[PDB]
Amino acid sequence: MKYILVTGGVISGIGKGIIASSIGTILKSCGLRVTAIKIDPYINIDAGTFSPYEHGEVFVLNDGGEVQVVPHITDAVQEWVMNQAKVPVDGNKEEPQICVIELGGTIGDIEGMPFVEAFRQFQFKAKRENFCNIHVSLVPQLSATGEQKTKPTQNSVRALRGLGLSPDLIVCRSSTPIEMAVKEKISMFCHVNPEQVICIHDVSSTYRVPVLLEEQSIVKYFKERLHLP
Amino acid sequence: MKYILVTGGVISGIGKGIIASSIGTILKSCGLRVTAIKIDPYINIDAGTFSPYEHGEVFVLNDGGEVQVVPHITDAVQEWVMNQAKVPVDGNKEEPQICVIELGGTIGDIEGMPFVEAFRQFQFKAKRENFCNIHVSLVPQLSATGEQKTKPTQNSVRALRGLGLSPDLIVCRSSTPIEMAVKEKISMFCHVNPEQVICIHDVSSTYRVPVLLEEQSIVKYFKERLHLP
Amino acid sequence: MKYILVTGGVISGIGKGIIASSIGTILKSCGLRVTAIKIDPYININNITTGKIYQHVINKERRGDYLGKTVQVVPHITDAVQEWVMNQAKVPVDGNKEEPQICVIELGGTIGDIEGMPFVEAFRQFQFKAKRENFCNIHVSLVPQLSATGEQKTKPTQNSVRALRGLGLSPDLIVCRSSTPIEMAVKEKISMFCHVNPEQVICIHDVSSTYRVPVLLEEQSIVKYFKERLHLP
Amino acid sequence: MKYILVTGGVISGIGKGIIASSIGTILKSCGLRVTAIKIDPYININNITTGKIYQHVINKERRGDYLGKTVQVVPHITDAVQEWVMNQAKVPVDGNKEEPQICVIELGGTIGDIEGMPFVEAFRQFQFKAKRENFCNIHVSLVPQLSATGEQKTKPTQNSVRALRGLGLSPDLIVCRSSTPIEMAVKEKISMFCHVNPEQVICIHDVSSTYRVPVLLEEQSIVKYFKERLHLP
Ligand SMILES: Nc1ncnc2c1ncn2[C@@H]1O[C@H](COP(=O)(O)OP(=O)(O)O)[C@@H](O)[C@H]1O
Ligand SMILES: Nc1ncnc2c1ncn2[C@@H]1O[C@H](COP(=O)(O)OP(=O)(O)O)[C@@H](O)[C@H]1O
Ligand SMILES: Nc1ncnc2c1ncn2[C@@H]1O[C@H](COP(=O)(O)OP(=O)(O)O)[C@@H](O)[C@H]1O
Ligand SMILES: Nc1ncnc2c1ncn2[C@@H]1O[C@H](COP(=O)(O)OP(=O)(O)O)[C@@H](O)[C@H]1O
Repeated sequence: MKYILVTGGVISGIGKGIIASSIGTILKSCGLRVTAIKIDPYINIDAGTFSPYEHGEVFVLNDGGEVQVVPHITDAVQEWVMNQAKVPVDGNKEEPQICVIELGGTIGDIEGMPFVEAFRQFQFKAKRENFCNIHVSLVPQLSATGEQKTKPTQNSVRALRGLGLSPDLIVCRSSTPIEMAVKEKISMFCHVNPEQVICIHDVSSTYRVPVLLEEQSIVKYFKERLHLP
Repeated sequence: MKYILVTGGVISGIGKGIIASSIGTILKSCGLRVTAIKIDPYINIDAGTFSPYEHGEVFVLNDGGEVQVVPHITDAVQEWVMNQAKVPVDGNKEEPQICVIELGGTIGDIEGMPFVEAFRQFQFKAKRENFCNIHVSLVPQLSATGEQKTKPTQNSVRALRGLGLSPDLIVCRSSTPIEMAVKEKISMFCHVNPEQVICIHDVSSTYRVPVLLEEQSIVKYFKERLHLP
Repeated sequence: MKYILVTGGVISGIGKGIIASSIGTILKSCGLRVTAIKIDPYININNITTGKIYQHVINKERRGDYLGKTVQVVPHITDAVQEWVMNQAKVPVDGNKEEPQICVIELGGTIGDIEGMPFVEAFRQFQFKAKRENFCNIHVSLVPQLSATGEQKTKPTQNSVRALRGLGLSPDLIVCRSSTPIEMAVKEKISMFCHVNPEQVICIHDVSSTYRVPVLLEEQSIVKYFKERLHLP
Repeated sequence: MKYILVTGGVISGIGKGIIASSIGTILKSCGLRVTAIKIDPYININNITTGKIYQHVINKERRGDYLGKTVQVVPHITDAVQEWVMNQAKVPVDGNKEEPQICVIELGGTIGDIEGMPFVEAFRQFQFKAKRENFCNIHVSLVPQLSATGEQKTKPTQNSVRALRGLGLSPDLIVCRSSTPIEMAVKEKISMFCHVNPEQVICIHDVSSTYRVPVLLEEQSIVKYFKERLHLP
C-alpha cells in the first residue's frame, strides 16, 4: 500500500478535498487502483468536573455541532487507515495500490494535533518509499497592492515540520495565478526543490485543477517518489 | 459576593488545593462566611469522523480516565459559579461572603483554556472590588547548584496575562525557603509590588502554610483589595 | 505622554503606515498635539532601527559604560529602546512649542518575526512603566478571502493576535484588513475568537483612495474609544 | 564537517556546558577529531557573541558591502552566523593538522528567550544546508521535583521541547536534568509526551563529580546513537 496524506494550511476551505480528489482522478487515469479516505477532527469537546463545597459533583460537557470509543485515538487512526486502504473500491475487486488520505481541519488547529501525531508515527510504519504528504496552503493577496505573500505559507510549513511531517509537495492556492518570483520564494524559504512547489490558483471549473497539477509534472514526481507503475 | 480564583503554574501538584484551603481557613478565622468550589478541566477528549470511500462513517471517540451537556461551557461555568457561591455552607444559614474558586490543571494546558476564558469574562461581571486571583507557581532548584530560578514563573505569569488575567498575588512554591534576592526578581520581572509576592516553601505539616501566608500579610492585602470587614 | 503602538500581523504591506498615519491625522483634528515615531526593524543606519540601537549599546559597552557587567538584549537594548521613545516623544512638533500630548509609534515588521522581538519586548515592559491610561496598542491584521468561495477567514488574525499576546501585548484594537468589506457574521467571529468586545474590532477594507481610511475609522467610533481608553481631552 | 548543537531549556544553569563538554570528551576517546564553538547570546565584545556578529554586519553595511540594499536579521545576521560556524569548525585543533571531523556547538541562553533567537534561526536554516547526517541537536532540560511530594514533572520539558520545535529545531536527544535519578515511569512519559523514541531520552541527574556525566551518557548508549545518527567512523 502506498499512501498520499493531504493536509491544509493557513485557512480552512483551502481546497484539501479538491486536491485529494484530483490526485485520485489523475492516478486512476494511469490505470492505478486508488481509494480515498477522510479523517475530520471534531470541533473540540471541552469538559470538566465542577465541585460544590458540600454537595455532589456535576460533570459539565459541551455540544459540538450535533460511534466507537477507543483507548488511544492515535493507534485507532493508524489501524483504521491501514485496514480501510485494503477494502476494494470502484469495481476492481482487488486491493487498492494507492490510498489518498484527506485530513480535515487546518494544521495548527488544537483538534488536529492527535491526528497529525498519528501520521507522524505512521510514516515510519509505512516506510518512506510508500508514504508522502502534500500540504495545501494559502498565498494571500490584497486587491489594494496586488502583492502575493509567502509568509503565511512559510509559517504553516514550519508548524507542519514542528509536528513531525515534512511536506513532499507544497500546493500553493491563490486568487490569481502565482508569478515565478513568488514561486521561487516559496521553494527557497520552505526548503523544498522548485519542482515540489505546485501552484493551483482559483479556476472556473474543477476539471482545470487536475490539468494544472499535470502541467506541473505531478505524475513524474509521484512516480519517482513512490516507485509507481 | 467576593471571589478569590486560585490557578497553578509550571507544574501540576503545585499546591493549588492547599493554598485555596488555607485562604479559606484564614478568612473564616476572622469570622467571614466562606465557601469553596473546584473546577477541574477533564483530560482532553479527542474525536473525529473517519470516512471510507464507499461505506458508512464511523465516529471515533477517546477514553479519558473513566453529567450535564451545555451549549456554551463558558456561560455554564459563570452561571454555575455565581449560583453555588450563594448556597449556605457550614452552619451559618446565610449567603457566603467570600467564594474561594480552585481551578485545576496548570495554566497553559490546552484543556484549561475555556475555563480561564470563563474567568476572564467573569472578572468584569463581578467587578474588580469583588474579584481577584492568585497564581501558585513553581520556583525550581537543582541540588547541584542551589540556585533558585524565576524564569519558569516569569513565563507562567506571562501565559496567564496572555489569557486575560492579571495575578493579584503570586504564590511562589519551592523546596527550600526563598531568599530576598529571588523574591526581589519575581516582584520586578513579573511586574507586581513586593507585597504581592508570597513565598510558601515545603513545610512539614500543612498548618504551617496558613501561618506563612499570615506572616506575609495576606489578610491586610485581601482587606484593601476586596474591601472586607 | 500618551502612547499608541501600531503593529502588524500575518503579512507585510498590511497597512501599518496608513493606520498609524490616519490615527495621527484624526487626533490632530480634535486639537491634540500629536507626534510620530517610526521603528524599522532592519539593520541599516524620530526614526529608530535595529542597527542604530544595537550600535549604540555596543558602543556604550565597548567604552565601559556598564562597568564590566554582562550586557544583554533584555534589559540593555530594551532599556535603550524605552529611553529612546520617551525622549523623542517629548520633542515639540507641528510648529507648537509645548510638549506633545500623544505619540503614535509605528512598529515595522510583522509580529512573529525575530527582527521585531526586541521592540515588542521593549513595549511589553513599557506598558507596565506607563500607566494603563497612557498606553494602548493597535494590531493591523489580514482577513484573507479566496475568490473561488468568497469566504472571509478569521483564523489568520486569531493566530496573529495570539502570537502578539504570546509576546506580552494584548491588542486594545484589532484593525482587520480585507479586500472587500467585512460583514457582521465575520466581524462577530473575530470578537468571539480573539478575546475582545465588538467595538474593538475595526474593519478597514481596500479603498480606492487612502483619505477614506480615516473616514472609515471615525465611522466606527475610534475617537470615542480613544477618549475612554486613554482619558483624552 | 558534522555538527552537534547543544541548547538548554526551562532554566539557565541546567548543564549545557557539561553536556557539550562531555560529548566532546567521549567522542575524542573513540579517535575522532572534535572541535568546539561557544555562542554567548550577550552583547559584550571560536567564541561568538551577539555583539560581535551584530557589530560585524553593521560595519559591513556601514561601509557599503550590501550595495544599498535593506539589511535584515534574517538573512544577513543569520547568514553571518552560518558562515562563521563553518569557517571556525574547519580550523585544526588538539595538535592535529587535519580538519576536525565533528564540531560541538554550545548555544548559551535558554530556548524561549529573545536573545537566543538569531542563533536558533541560523541553525534552523543551517540544518537544511547541511545534510541530515551532518547535523543533529541536543536539548538539555529540567525535570523539577518538589521535596514535599517527590514527584518528578515532565510538563516543563514538554513545553520547552515544543518551543524549540516552534523555532524550527526538533531535538534528536532530550537530556533530562534532575536532582535525583529519573525513574522509568517518568522516562517513558517524556518519550510519550515529547515525540521521540525511548533511546532519545537521556537522563542525567545531579552527581557529586562531573566526571560521572560522561559515564552516565555512555551508560545510555549515546555513542551507538551518534554512530547511527551522524554516520560516524
Ligand atoms: N482551484 C480552485 N478553483 C476554484 N474553486 C476551488 C478550487 N479549489 C477548491 N475550490 C472550491 O472551494 C471550496 C473549498 O474546497 P474544499 O476542497 O471543500 O476545501 P477543504 O477540503 O479544505 O474544505 C469548494 O467549494 C471547492 O469546490
Ligand atoms: N507548602 C507545602 N509543604 C508541604 N507539602 C505541600 C505544600 N503544599 C502542598 N503540599 C502537598 O503537595 C501535594 C499537592 O498539593 P495540592 O494542593 O493537592 O496541589 P494541586 O492542588 O495543585 O494538585 C499534596 O500532597 C499536598 O498536601
Ligand atoms: N485600506 C486601504 N485601501 C487601499 N490601499 C491601502 C489601504 N491601506 C494601505 N494601502 C496601501 O497599501 C500599501 C501598503 O500600505 P503601508 O501602510 O505602506 O503598509 P505597511 O506600513 O504595513 O508596510 C500602500 O500602497 C498603501 O497606500
Ligand atoms: N549532572 C550534574 N551534576 C552536578 N552538577 C552539575 C551537573 N551538570 C552541571 N553541573 C554543575 O552545574 C553548574 C552549571 O553547569 P553549566 O554546564 O555551567 O550550565 P550552563 O552551561 O547551562 O550554564 C556547574 O557548576 C556544573 O559543574
